[PDB]
Amino acid sequence: LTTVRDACARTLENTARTLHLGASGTEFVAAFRAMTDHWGAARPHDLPLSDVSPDGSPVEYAVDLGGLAPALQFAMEPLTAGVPARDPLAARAIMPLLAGRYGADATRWSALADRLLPDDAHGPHVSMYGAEVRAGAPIRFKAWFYLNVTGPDGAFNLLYSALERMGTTHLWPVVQAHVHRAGEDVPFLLSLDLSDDPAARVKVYFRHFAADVEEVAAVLKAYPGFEPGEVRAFCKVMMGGRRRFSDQPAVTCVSLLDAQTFDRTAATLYVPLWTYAEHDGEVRQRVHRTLAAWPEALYRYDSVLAGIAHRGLDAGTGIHNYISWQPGRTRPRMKVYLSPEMHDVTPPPL
Repeated sequence: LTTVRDACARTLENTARTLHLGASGTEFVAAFRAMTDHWGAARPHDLPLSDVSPDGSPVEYAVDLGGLAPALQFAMEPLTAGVPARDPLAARAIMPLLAGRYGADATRWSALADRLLPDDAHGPHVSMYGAEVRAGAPIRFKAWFYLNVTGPDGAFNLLYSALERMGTTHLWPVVQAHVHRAGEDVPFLLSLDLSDDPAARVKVYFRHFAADVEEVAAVLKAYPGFEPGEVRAFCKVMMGGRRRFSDQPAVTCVSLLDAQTFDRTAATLYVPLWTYAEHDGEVRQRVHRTLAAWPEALYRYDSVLAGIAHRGLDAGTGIHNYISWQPGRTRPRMKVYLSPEMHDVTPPPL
């Protein structure tokens, strides 16, 4: 009888406690509640299926795999029981809430929302929001917009128009340079850090459809730190030795300003995990291989996973959604993105 908003808040709270986030964790859970209060008393079966997780869960949890002071993050979808996910009302309410209660910056959001959050979106989803926190640091909020709201062939037009509205068309060459597999490398999400602070970024997510690992390693080789050998190795290990993204595509995220400057790293590679393995136990084995040099990162990973999984890992896939890879100062930064399997049900035998 537990509601979605309470179930997710409890999972987030337990994960925060596992990561020893302290007071920062408590305030983070309160921000999650602020953002998901509007889900009402809905149970899982009352909400529309969400785009946040491939299994339709309306929340996804992500944790840093390495480093002291791990970050914890969530993404969610504004949703209302009985209302299609593409309806923009819930998403339009999140920004004034974050601006008013947390001092989030709405100026870039407001410049984009009229066109990217329209009343009659073409695609099935129109908005996600998220937050992240580390112990002792302020919570950072973000929004994702869909580049398909005017149909499939409008993503580049919509993206260029968004940069124009934000006064950053000087960033467009970053997008063009990331354009290798024309037609196959496609921007499909735009994210905004909802801060004014100097670190806030606009990011573009690209899909690499029908690519093998070497080709993906070429798109990324242009970004500092993306050593093709290390990138290929990460993909091959996390895909169980597969050399090509057969069905589910590779995804990259490009921080436009950081790709144009020098001091910050500007791209992130996302490897999908639920279709290239027999079950989440095999995915876990690949993470342990990948993190073998850091037994503490693995203990942390296992602790977070155990608090989010509620069935045996070997039963199938659906808990691990993605693992991401970014170059770091001394070591790569990896994150794991996990689903609560909100909608799964197991009836008794007939």
